[PDB]
Amino acid sequence: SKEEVQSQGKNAQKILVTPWDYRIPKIRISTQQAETLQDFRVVVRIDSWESTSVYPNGHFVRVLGRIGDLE
RNA sequence: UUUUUUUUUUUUUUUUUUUUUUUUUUCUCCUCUUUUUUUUUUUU
Repeated sequence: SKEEVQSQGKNAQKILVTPWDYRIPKIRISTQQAETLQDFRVVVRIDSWESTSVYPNGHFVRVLGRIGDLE
């Protein structure tokens, strides 16, 4: 959310993403569009679980629809 | 009743060349609560 992105900097490489089912951990991905996609669902995948992190790493895949409209 | 003389617009043209997007950082990060997980069935 915004008040916790304006504090990430403005070139915040690393970012944390919240999944949609409670069964899945949170994922560490690196993007540079976080301050203009705070009203959309997105999609990611997974390449490698690393042990120097408590979470698994990822990377963005494609955009999805908008939060609020049935589509 | 007033003669004679005092040059002018730099000369030159017939020289070879075998490279190539970019370029250089920013750390670790507490996801709150009825559950085992329901399940046949038929009309698309």
